[PDB]
Amino acid sequence: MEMEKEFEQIDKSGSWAAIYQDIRHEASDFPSRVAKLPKNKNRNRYRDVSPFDHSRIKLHQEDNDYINASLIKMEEAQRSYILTQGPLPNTVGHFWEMVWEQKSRGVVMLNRVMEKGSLKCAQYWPQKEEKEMIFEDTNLKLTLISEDIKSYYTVRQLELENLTTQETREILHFHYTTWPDFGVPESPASFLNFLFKVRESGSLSPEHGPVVVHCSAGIGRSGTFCLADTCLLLMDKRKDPSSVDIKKVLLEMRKFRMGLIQTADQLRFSYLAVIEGAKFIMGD
Ligand SMILES: O=S1(=O)c2ccccc2[C@@H](O)CN1CCO
Repeated sequence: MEMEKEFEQIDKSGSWAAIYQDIRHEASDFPSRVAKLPKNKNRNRYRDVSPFDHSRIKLHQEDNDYINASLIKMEEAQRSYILTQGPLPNTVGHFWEMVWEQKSRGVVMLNRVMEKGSLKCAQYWPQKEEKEMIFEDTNLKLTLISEDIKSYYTVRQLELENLTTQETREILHFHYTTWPDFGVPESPASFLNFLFKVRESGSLSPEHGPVVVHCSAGIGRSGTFCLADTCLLLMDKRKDPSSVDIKKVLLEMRKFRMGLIQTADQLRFSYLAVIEGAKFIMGD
């Protein structure tokens, strides 16, 4: 059923809460035993948001391999994403270790460091060229190379150095800075513009490791970004775009990380983004 008609039918009937709860009911439940070990309590931002054991990213170290991060592997769409929490004061070195080990080209940040007057993630990248950051626990150096500030997002070029080998890589930081403190954006136009800037960079392409995507918990805004990208890609490669089922794509993605899309308003916003984005994909 053409999702644009499914959309008007749910909107006229005001059933968004009902659709959303049906997804919550059918979603996968897999063990997260590593996340709940007592040694890992200060590596989790939220007690109720954990990576499944089967899909968690492992750090390459014998001490403790744990980070709150999941690999979302979309077989047909041929896309992979790492979804993670906003880094904590004691996990900023783990965060950059993961970007290095997984060969990521891009980091996508969908939150501000402070929202609603509280800290939602650590200040984990340098704000000035001449003040680099050293992560002594993981042996990495991070330098700000350049910054491009736009009305709805900022793009940064960063240099990450493995201090053990003196290899360096360019990482691109895509920072969406205008998601409102409450609710979802009124129009998806600026979110789609941002998505298209990340795609244009190469950060989502198979020649690199998976893109790292985060917000505060790494399930709500982060879920909206990967759901929209995957649905638009499937509309492109398929003979019949109309066969793309957003609810089924979301349930597939929830096999790899719990809780993706946190509210009925985030579900409706995801539909709006895919419907408006398709008017490019289908040749405009
Ligand atoms: O490729 S999907 O994301 C996809 C695409 C279009 C319609 C439905 C679906 C779902 O089955 C989940 N997917 C993989 C498992 O089948």
